[PDB]
Amino acid sequence: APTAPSIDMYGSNNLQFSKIELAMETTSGYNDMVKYHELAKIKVKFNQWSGTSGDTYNVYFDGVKVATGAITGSQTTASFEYGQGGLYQMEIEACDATGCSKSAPVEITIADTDGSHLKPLTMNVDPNNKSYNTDPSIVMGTYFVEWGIYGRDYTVDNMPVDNLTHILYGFIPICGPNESVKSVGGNSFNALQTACRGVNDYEVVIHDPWAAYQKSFPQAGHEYSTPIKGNYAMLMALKQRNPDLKIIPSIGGWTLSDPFYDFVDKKNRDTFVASVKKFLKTWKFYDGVDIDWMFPGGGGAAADKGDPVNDGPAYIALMRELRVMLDELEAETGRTYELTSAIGVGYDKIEDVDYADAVQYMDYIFAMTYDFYGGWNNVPGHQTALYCGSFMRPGQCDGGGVDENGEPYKGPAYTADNGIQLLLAQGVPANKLVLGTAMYGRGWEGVTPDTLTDPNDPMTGTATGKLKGSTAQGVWEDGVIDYKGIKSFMLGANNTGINGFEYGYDAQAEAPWVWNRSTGELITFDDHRSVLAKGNYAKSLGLAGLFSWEIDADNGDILNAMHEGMA
Ligand SMILES: CC(=O)N[C@@H]1[C@@H](O)[C@H](O[C@@H]2O[C@H](CO)[C@@H](O[C@@H]3O[C@H](CO)[C@@H](O[C@@H]4O[C@H](CO)[C@@H](O[C@@H]5O[C@H](CO)[C@@H](O[C@@H]6O[C@H](CO)[C@@H](O)[C@H](O)[C@H]6NC(C)=O)[C@H](O)[C@H]5NC(C)=O)[C@H](O)[C@H]4NC(C)=O)[C@H](O)[C@H]3NC(C)=O)[C@H](O)[C@H]2NC(C)=O)[C@@H](CO)O[C@H]1O
Repeated sequence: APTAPSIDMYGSNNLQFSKIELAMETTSGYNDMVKYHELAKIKVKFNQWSGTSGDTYNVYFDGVKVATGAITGSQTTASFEYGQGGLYQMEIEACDATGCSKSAPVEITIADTDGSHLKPLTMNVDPNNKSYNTDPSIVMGTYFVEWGIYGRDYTVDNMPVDNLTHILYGFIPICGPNESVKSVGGNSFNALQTACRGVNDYEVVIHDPWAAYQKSFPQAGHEYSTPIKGNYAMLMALKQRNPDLKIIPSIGGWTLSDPFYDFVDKKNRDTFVASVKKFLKTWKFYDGVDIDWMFPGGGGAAADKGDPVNDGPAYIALMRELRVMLDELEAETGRTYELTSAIGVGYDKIEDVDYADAVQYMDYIFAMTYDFYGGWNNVPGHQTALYCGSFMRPGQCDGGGVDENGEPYKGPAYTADNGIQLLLAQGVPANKLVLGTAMYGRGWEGVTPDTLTDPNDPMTGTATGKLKGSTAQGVWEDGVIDYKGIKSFMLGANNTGINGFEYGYDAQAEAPWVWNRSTGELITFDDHRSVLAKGNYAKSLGLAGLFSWEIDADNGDILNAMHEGMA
């Protein structure tokens, strides 16, 4: 019977260990900042200053032996490796020929990126978000944006998680050609160059490591010694609260799509696919991958890129190859991984891909049924309408008609139904299509009554420019405004219209607007009525469900209407 081991807390790093090393006080290349280990190196020191020390020690985690070795004096260091994250009751046992003596149990922490070491996240959700009993098989998705923690002041704990099945995290960049990033400003290109130092072209990185894993959030109990912080640690804690929730990294987006055009070369796809596998092993809270390429065939941020012959086949091959890779992860982990993509729904984007071929490898297509009209020009229209609006010309809807100059339309009008129908026409199953809802408006100014051909329809007018305003009103970029801003500053309590704005609805299109006759300010968006129509439409067609961009811009009204529409 030797003296029972006494744990040296200071010599054992306060029993805090981690499978991941993350730089917290510096910024450099991704591979320099992030180091993942399949096995955590555990080092525990114990003391036996009185009595006999014995010959042998045994280390137990919840009664199960994880280590053993020799005792050669009053003080002993137990060094071993362990690969499962979590919290364990550790006891250390000292043995000789006459018996064994155990230490009192103490908790050891082994951090991993599945959040297994973390307590479920405490939520701080706007109570305007209601509770629903929506069928869990129905997709209810949204995008959470990395940069939303700054000016937008929208954090992971703000998300109405119980009203979501899928959280898509925007955006993960790909190292390589990224000239489109420069349009963002705010030093975004430089930040990407820094992340990509020591990273091969066509491999993924984290754009903003401060937001991702460095920033200390007090609502998540982050402190100096916390091995993982930022959005990622909060998403890990969220997975602990909501284990059935799917959190998926979205690769690309409008400004980060440039590298995709080089996927015509399989070697570049190979590099990318391998990088994603590494990324999903490193960040275990993620449940698959979302590919947001805008767009195969061109028409995206980079005017000089797009290959209508080869992009579609590359996209299909990418999905096939990603699915093979995800199958490997499934075999290695016993988990189920999802493969998704957000796609343009303009006829001229859909036609460049055989989605029937692509979708056989995929769980969901997030149909981006918004941005049909906007401040990029001075032509008003419904940005996210289900159907063709009253403002449209004879035969414009189907595309068989003629425009103002007598020129034929080149394809069906930009509407949600036109896009969905085109996808179904390719042979895409309805139950893999997710319909897009807008949590923001697009807007113009100078659409004054004198510009209108139909005096009661501002969609028949002409603009002088983009909607302007302050970030207080949800205008983060000219021509774009948060739904919650529209509600607070244009709609008011009961859609009455405030501050010079009147409310209108196109029952043919299923699309709302607000219009200020004096300023000519006009905003197209989704509201309770239009979202109800989208939900009713989705269940009628047997679609997979609904998704939205972006949750920080909602006040609860849009996601509520999403659930009520699917009820
Ligand atoms: C039918 C048809 O074909 N119509 C065409 C139409 O499609 C075209 O318009 C484009 O449509 C597509 C959809 O098909 C849009 O792309 C998708 O939809 C959403 C919403 O539109 C996209 O969301 C944008 O995402 C970008 C990133 O890609 C966001 O950019 C961010 O901007 C903010 C500033 O607001 C930056 O914040 C700064 O961040 C730094 C830190 O980095 C911080 O320090 C600063 O404080 C902070 N500043 C501020 C002011 O907050 C941020 O860095 C940056 N992020 C990045 C990574 O670049 C942008 O805000 C989002 N816009 C809106 C609106 O929310 C999304 O990319 C994409 N979704 C998916 C799922 O992929 C596309 O946006 C749209 N383009 C345009 C130009 O509007 C049009 C025009 O070509 O043609 C029609 O024919």
